[PDB]
Amino acid sequence: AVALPRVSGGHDEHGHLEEFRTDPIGLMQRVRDECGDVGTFQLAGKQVVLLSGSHANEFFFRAGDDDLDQAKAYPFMTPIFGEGVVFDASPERRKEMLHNAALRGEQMKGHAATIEDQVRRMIADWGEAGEIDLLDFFAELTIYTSSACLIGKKFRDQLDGRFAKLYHELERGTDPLAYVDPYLPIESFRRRDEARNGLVALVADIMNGRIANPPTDKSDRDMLDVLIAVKAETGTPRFSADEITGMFISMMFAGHHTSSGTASWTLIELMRHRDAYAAVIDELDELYGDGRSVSFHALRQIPQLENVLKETLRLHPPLIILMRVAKGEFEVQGHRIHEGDLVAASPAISNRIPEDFPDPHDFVPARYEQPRQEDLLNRWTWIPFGAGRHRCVGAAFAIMQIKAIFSVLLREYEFEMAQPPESYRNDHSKMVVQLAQPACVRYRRRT
Ligand code: HEM
Ligand SMILES: OC(Cn1cncn1)(Cn1cncn1)c1ccc(F)cc1F
Repeated sequence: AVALPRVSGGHDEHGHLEEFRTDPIGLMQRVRDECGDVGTFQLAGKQVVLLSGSHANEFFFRAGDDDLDQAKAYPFMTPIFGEGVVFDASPERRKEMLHNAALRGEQMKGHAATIEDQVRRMIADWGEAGEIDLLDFFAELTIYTSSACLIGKKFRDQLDGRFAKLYHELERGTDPLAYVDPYLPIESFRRRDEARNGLVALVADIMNGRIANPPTDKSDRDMLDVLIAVKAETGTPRFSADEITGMFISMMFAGHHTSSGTASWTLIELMRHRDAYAAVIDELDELYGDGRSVSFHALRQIPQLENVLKETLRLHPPLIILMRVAKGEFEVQGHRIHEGDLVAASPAISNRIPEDFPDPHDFVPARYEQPRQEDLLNRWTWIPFGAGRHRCVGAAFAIMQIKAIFSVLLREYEFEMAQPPESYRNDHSKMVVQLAQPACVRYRRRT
């Protein structure tokens, strides 16, 4: 059996795993530099076939589910999701876990208004001036937007900062060792299980409260009210607090850390490039000069802000690696992929291929304007949202959310970096990328 190209290093206890934890991007870049479109690296006991370049990526995203499986490519997601969603009906995968029902187009306008309200509640006590930490702020804000939009305003209204803190701990229990076993006796895996337990308790607390004093309107009952009333065969409540919480956690995940970090970086890039920031301000002031609401404009064109978003997403994709499990043997550029092999594509690396994106390390929102339109011409390499079969179905909502949040923030306050521009960075120590702290920013009301 012929060996596939293998990148240098990887002599630590778990091969390349250790380096993947400290510098996954640098590692993946060295794979392409040394190996080309098809290279590999060892992740503990599993070999990862990393595909880069337009041709290999295409094969990767167009592959059928019968060929490249996404189902077991993220073992680190198993302990978070927990016992399969509340409804046992075949693969609820993305169907229920991330039902497009939530992001349905009929409710889109509604969501924008919900998002507007969440931002205002979040900056309600800002006053004329002060400071914030982007991770704390955006991580909390997105817990509110995701819960209010994906579950119900009623439910969100009963949440506070504690839910965000614990949910964060949940997200941090995704160390790469999860590819060895997501249940190893790791400290972060223990803190993860303890966090999930804390979440179940907060929900159980809410369930009780709602049972002691139900709604004075059989109209204002949310999803939780419904699940609480579901009775088993003998009259007993059918769902426990753990079951309900596990489903709520599963649904919110999709609307949390990817939006959270993306909101943080969008602002960061705006501050780093005051000219783009100035263009966005002008555009928003002029655009909202028609008197229409944020729920109106978030669902419509805001070009400058959108190109700043697309560029933020190219340089800082939330998911730096995408995974699949090969369910058969395939040939890609003369290299053989075997059943069981882990197959990956990297938005982090692909989004910066020099030949596809002139000056890949520069912030150039113009890339997406009339001329170049580099996102649409590099359909297999511009991949912040993935591509093909598993293309992010929440893209439209994610973008609407960014338009909504910044339509409120940039028109009410001005932002300045409170630390060196280069000090802002991501923590890539976990499979779930998070913005690193400190990430301090100053604000002052606009005149
Ligand atoms: C700007 C923030 C977001 C980014 C960068 C992002 C990125 C991505 C990426 C790269 C994938 C591909 C995963 C893979 O190929 O294995 C994906 C998939 C997905 N995303 Fe997002 N996403 C974002 C927001 C959202 C939101 C807000 C939702 C809905 C709550 C959502 C729902 C989904 C779903 C359901 C999939 C699975 C698609 C499939 O497997 O067919 N995403 N996303
Ligand atoms: O793709 C994710 C899972 N994931 C893989 N690597 C890191 N996180 C995240 N995500 C992507 N967009 C939004 N959330 C996902 C996909 C579908 C889903 F229903 C939940 C879920 F967490």
